[PDB]
Amino acid sequence: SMEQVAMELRLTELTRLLRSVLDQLQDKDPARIFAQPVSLKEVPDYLDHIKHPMDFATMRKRLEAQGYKNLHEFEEDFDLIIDNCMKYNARDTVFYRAAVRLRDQGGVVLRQARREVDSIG
Repeated sequence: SMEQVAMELRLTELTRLLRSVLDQLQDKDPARIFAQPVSLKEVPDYLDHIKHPMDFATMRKRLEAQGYKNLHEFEEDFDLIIDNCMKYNARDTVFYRAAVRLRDQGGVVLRQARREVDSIG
C-alpha cells in the first residue's frame, strides 16, 4: 500500500537523522571508551554486573537495520551506555569520568534532536 510506503519513508528519514545524532554523540567520546562492547574475554564477570550492555557499535548496527522506531528508543540505548559505565566503574576512574562528560555534552545534542524529530514529524 501507499500508506506502508509512506511509513517506510518516515522510518528512513528518522534513520538518517539518528545517524547524524549518533556521529555527533560519538565525537563526544574522543578516547573511544564507548566505541565497542565490553569484552567478556577481558571482563569475564561483566554480565553478573550489567544486565543490558550497550556501546556505539551495537547502536550503529541497530540503526542500519532501521531498528529504532523513534527517538525514545535510541535515547534509551544511549542512556544504557552511560548508566552501565557509572555503575560498573567507580567515581574516581577515567571510565566513569568519560561517561559523565558524554552525558553532559550529549544532552545538548539530544535537546535539539528532540526538537528536530517533533518539528519534521
